[PDB]
Amino acid sequence: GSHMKMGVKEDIRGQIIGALAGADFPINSPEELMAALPNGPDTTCKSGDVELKASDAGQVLTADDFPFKSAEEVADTIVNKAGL
Repeated sequence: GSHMKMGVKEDIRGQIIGALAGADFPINSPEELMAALPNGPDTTCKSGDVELKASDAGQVLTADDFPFKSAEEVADTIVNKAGL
């Protein structure tokens, strides 16, 4: 449970939440939610050196993950599995 955390956990996740905004339902699986991303070809919320996004991190999310509990849960979920 204990973790130092750099700080951007919320910062990148911030980019993820907005990055998710626009998709079909509030996060139609990485396919769609990632499709919504403002950048188009899956935006990367990288900072300083660390990189996080639906493509790089979302990989952890399986098919059943489709009906995600809104972008809010996706942001916290992805960062957790991805590292943050």
